[PDB]
Amino acid sequence: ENIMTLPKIKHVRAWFIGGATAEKGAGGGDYHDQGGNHWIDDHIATPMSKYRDYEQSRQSFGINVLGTLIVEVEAENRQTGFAVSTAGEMGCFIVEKHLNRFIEGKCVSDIKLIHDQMLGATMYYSGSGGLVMNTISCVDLALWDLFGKVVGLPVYKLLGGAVRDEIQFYATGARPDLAKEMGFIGGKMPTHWGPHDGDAGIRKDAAMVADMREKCGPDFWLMLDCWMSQDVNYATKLAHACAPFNLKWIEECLPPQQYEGYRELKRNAPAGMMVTSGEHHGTLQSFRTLAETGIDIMQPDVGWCGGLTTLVEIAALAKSRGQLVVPHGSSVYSHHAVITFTNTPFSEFLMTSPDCSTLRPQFDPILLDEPVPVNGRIHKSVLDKPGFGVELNRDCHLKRPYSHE
Amino acid sequence: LENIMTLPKIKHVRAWFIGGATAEKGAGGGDYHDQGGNHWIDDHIATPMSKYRDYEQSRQSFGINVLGTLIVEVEAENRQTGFAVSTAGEMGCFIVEKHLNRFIEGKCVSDIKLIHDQMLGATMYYSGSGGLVMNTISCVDLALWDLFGKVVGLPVYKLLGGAVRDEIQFYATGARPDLAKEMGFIGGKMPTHWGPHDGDAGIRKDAAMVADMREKCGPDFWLMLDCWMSQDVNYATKLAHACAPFNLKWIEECLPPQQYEGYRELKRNAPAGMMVTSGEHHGTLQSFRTLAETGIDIMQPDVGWCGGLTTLVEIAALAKSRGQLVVPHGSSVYSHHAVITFTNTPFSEFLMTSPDCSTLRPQFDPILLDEPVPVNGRIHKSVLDKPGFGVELNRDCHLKRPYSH
Amino acid sequence: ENIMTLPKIKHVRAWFIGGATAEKGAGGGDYHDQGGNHWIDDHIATPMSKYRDYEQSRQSFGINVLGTLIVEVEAENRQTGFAVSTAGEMGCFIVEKHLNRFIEGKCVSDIKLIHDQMLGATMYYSGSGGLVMNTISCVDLALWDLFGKVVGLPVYKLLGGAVRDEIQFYATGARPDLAKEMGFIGGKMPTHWGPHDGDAGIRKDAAMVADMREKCGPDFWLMLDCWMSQDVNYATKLAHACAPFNLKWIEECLPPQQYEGYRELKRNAPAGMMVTSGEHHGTLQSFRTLAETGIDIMQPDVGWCGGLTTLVEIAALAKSRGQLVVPHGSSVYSHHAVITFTNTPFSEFLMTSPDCSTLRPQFDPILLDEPVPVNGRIHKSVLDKPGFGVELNRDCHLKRPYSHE
Amino acid sequence: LENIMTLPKIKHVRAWFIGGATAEKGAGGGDYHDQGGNHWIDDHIATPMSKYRDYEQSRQSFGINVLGTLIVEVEAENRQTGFAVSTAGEMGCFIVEKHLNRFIEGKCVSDIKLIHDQMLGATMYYSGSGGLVMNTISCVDLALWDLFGKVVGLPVYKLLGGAVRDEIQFYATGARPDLAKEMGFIGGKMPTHWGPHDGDAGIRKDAAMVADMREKCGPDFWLMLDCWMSQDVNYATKLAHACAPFNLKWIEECLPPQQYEGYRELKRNAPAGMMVTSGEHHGTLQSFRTLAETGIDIMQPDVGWCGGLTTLVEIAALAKSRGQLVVPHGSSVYSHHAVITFTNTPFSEFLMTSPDCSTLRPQFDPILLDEPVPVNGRIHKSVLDKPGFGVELNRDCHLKRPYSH
Ligand code: NA
Ligand code: NA
Ligand code: NA
Ligand code: NA
Repeated sequence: ENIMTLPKIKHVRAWFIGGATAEKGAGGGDYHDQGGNHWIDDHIATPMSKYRDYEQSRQSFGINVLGTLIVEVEAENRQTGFAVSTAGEMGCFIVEKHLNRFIEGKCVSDIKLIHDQMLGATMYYSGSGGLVMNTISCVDLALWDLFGKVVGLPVYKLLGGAVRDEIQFYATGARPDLAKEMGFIGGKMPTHWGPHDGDAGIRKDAAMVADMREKCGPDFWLMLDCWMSQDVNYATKLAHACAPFNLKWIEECLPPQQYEGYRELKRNAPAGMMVTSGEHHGTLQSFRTLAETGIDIMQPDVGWCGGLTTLVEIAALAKSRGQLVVPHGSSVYSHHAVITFTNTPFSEFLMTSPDCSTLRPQFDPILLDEPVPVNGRIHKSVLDKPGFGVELNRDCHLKRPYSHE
Repeated sequence: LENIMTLPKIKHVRAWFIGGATAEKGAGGGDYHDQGGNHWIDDHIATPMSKYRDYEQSRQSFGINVLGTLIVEVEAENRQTGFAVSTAGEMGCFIVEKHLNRFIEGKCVSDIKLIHDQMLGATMYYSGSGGLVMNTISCVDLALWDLFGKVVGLPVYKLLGGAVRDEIQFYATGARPDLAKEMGFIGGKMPTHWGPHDGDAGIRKDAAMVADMREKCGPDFWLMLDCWMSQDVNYATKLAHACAPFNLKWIEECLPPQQYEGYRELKRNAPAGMMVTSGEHHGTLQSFRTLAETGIDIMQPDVGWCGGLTTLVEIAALAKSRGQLVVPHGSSVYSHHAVITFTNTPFSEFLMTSPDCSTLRPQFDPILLDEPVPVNGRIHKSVLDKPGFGVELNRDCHLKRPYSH
Repeated sequence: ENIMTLPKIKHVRAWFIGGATAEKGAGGGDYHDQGGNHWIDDHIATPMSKYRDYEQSRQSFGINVLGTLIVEVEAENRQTGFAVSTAGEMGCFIVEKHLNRFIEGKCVSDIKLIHDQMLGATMYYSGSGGLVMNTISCVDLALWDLFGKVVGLPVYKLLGGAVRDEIQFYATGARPDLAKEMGFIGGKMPTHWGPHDGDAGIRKDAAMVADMREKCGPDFWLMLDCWMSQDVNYATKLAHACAPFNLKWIEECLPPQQYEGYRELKRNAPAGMMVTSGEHHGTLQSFRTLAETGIDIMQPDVGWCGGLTTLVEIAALAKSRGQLVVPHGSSVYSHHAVITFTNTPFSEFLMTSPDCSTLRPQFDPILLDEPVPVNGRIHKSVLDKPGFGVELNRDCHLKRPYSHE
Repeated sequence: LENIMTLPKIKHVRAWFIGGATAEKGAGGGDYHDQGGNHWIDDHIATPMSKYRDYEQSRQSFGINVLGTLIVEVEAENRQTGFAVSTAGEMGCFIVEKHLNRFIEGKCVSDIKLIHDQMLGATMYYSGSGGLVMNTISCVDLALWDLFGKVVGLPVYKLLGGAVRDEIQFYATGARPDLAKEMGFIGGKMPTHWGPHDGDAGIRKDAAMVADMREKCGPDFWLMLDCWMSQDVNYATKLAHACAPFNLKWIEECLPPQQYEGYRELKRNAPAGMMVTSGEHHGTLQSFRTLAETGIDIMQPDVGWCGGLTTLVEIAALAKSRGQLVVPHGSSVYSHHAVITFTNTPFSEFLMTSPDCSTLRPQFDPILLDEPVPVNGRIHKSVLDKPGFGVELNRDCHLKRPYSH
């Protein structure tokens, strides 16, 4: 009846790769930090694509300026845990100059305490989400990684265990037809035109969906991701133009503050067609507001909504409402969470392959031993390693802009 | 890097009872109301039955003690066991040994959430969403957390992401708040003795009773009323307003648990700043969503009644999403290892098992060996620093095994 | 002007047949306590069918563990009444160890008093429905049976008389086409696939409906029973996929706690198509909540919602709203009620025949002289016997696990 | 087993009146307001007409006594009769003898609900849902229950499922509550004498009048105000708040019965814990649904006005479903045999037919032979233990038969 003995945390450190102060196209934790000729930068509709200079490329307006934050927590026994997110150099500042004070000297089991202190202390400048929240998440995930690594358990077991033997995935990218051949259950395509394109824009994105429906058959799901680029009327028209092809859902039509627009969009959705959002929302209380709009599925990003600790709360909010939660695809950081969620029957795999024809690891190259779906699935046994089961690729050129103590 | 801890499968589940109608009455243990003569807990307490002359003086008389204590023990293949107790007794053993065993045996000790979902899904046709069948499910869920914490060598509070406070502070429930202040509790909750059929006299008596404790206890020590489902909206509103001058902090469970619409109206009519609370008899996370939506200030599930620790953690996230507190019905260690991790449970309940509320008789006395009690109305996290829920089963109690399999 | 003299109740006794502690497939009061090769166990969608081990058979997850409760009340003149429900051995415990105290020594006319005492006294563990409520119902029905048997009147006459000369039935089972040939007005089929089956599942259950529509013509009703197995989005899609075949209603799509989901499902239903539920709800106050969701028809089970005394209140709640009530089919216990309800224009007959080709009595074999519809109807004259007009088949092997006094 | 009681058919229905504009004024009986000179019931009572100088002092002056008493008697083929009385007189006999007879004659004595539905369906084009035609229907429905109880040899209260209390306690309605306390009543309800046209003086007078009775009656004896449809929301709110300091329990019928929206607002503006009640002039169960939905605390149908005992039992279930009380307008035995069976009617009304409220003159004096009166503000169930509604018709009264058929 002798309790396992636990170390205190000795050090936290932060590095970054890519972003505006290192090397363009570093990939890793910042999905959009890619090179030339990538589907993910191919005329994707956004709040800026209405501007001729920023229509063809999201990189051009700066989708890639942040790069990847890496947070590593070191216990007094020299065991480490870490995690990666989008924030880069500014995230380093926050961790090294502010948050380190709540982290260092706590018990490795003090995760929810540190998470609470981190939210309480940054509330005056975090704005609910975005950069600061991504940084908090990255710290939360490192803490879980360390705690599992010290205990010798996968995070999914610390959470109360898998509720299914494998995760099934849909794939996000320009090639649902190729994804069907790889064994995925569905494909989510980006929209390429926006409100300023009017009926032509609706015609083109609907024709894209109609084409893939013909290529993929009736049972493979199709979805559109709209990345905050629309307004209520354009989204309504687009959803109705795609209804004949059984589009499963239409995602992130509006900027995240537009809760009232989401409520109106869901009311106007075609019967049976779901409306989703959440990947840019942050904090449990924001997801309360989002859920009450009546959207079918919230899609938090673990690396952005506040971390694993927040994600688990969001899952319970959804469950309380008899609804699914389907987190954005965040490799192992989402895998260990969703395989324990009875109300996450499937998950997302984002194509980082430039032409969506191969299975590049999602956070390539920053994670060593990073799993990829095989036949559209990741077996729970693949996740049976301590923490989130990966190691940091120290061959990437990690920059340390700040230090402390 | 490291290979995981190897975890055993679950080999056996077994169920026993003590007390209740088919054994020795007054056993105590998991059923708080399985007590002897002259207990404050049976002293003319207002109930849905107290309108009847024959059932007015005693709750025991209408049968509040018929069920007794259910004990569930789960045994891993490596011979380690975990256990828990709740109110369900003999019928509880039937549900465990003849139904739920099929979902428990042969699973991993980490498959807690999986088993939980299977128990809810398989009993949905007979569970009524709360009460006896839910108590049984809850008791199994707690046994599983116990066993898992014991196999791992960690207190459940650490597997949940750790304490967010170094100790738990307690208010005390029973007839002597004046005395509880002397034992160091932060407040005291009294039962009501009169009901709607007692009219204005009932209100005057119970309010007088509170006026007296404010006087004896000073202005800062909390006073509350527990109404055990015994009122209607009008009577409850009259009471709350009659008690407002004494700064009564909350008024608890005025209505039967189905009366959601009535709680909404009661909350709307409550004196400014006085809380209306409920939840001890609710079960299932979805019932708690409907509860939370009535606008009541505090939900109060019993961990061993609401569905288990797995459900309690969900109810906590639901309340936290709404910016509200969650304050479980005092369930000894089963609550302690939870509430110590909840940012939104700033205090907890100790329910007086002492006949005259003068002593710190343990919450689940005599069934739990080494059961912590509030030391100066506080319980420090070090006390909780033992594997699982940190207690042992008292096998000197006369455990009966009505069923096997 | 000399009033009929009435006996007091002398004894109540409880037996069970079937369930986990007697013989598999006992049938009788537990509809699902059947053998192998039965339509009613044929890949029926449920909250558990998402689990590969519990997909093909409801028996496999334990739909049949309870078996049949029999409650017999004996008056001091030695006249008996009785009734049957689903609860078995645990129901015996409740009746023999708890409820007997409110029952024994009352007047045979004291039905609503005993019913109130039974609800008031079990409120702390009944959870609103399910097992405990089924047991209360069984006692309520026995009391009505005895009272009518003593007076020498059918229950339907004690209630204020028939409002129609016969009851017309739809049939529930896998063969609406066979039911049409037997003279029923409609057939309600179970769904076989659930949310985890996606578009394929919708395609298959809709094709089942389309096939029967072709076989049965336009005026014979078709309905689907979904037995708590869906979520809002899947139910919406299924209802719209069946609208072209004029599906009359879609029943029990959601678990009974999901009132808010019912409200959203009814809003999204195809024009003219009804959404129904209620067979797993218990207590008058639960049916208030259910009615206010806007569902078209509540479908209480007399043996489960609290008894005849509660059923009659539910009928009035429906009537107050200008709506029908259509109780689940519970043989004579529903017949004597619904033939007096102006707002129950038709009733349900459940096929206990394994292949739905013959008219086995619904509670076969526990009831002697149990009527069956002839040409889809039961003439009121068939019900013109005292109480509920049947006798207990004492040749079944009734077990008495408990006794008292 | 047993052959049923053989029941006769209904052979004749016959209708008589006394009192009212076409006979001897001041007859009393079923019409409570058919009284002589100097009655408290006609003493400057506030009404919708009292704003007019000519109709201010007397209700008799505007014609509250024009209708008189309707008597319906139903005769079975075995020569047994049952009867009831209500307010409708001569026009009432026209409706019975020239319309409703066709639904009554030739039915079974048990066909109560059937006849009831037929009477509502057939008069829907001229009934206005309350008032005169509803009174007539109600009187027939009561005659049928009477006749049935008499043929069977049971009090109606036993056919309804029996008493849920051994006696009925009563508050008294009239000008001398101080005196009613002395007769043992649990409270007293006073009429208002002034109306909106009297402004602040009106309020001061009626409030003063209540301040005086609190003083004379002590704090525990209930005080209430009846406003007989005579106010508007603003005047009613001013009154309630002027009476709050005297713990006035409820304020009754402030508004004409159509003003549902106004009752909703009045209830919203009422002092905390003070009830707002209504319903005496409502008719049809659907009107009561709309009433209940305004949020008023207590609905108060008159049994002989609201549609009959059949409707009253429905209104009771509606209130009970909402967790609320139902307290009929005192209708002597017609209410007593109902309310004694309603869990949600914990007290009843005795309306003073005594000119100066000093004596226990019977409610329907002189038309009912052996009419019970509260013995010490209570009426025991043994008093009710006679067949049907337990009274006889006073044929010494000068019964007129305006119509036959
Ligand atoms: Na997205
Ligand atoms: Na409580
Ligand atoms: Na059903
Ligand atoms: Na009145």
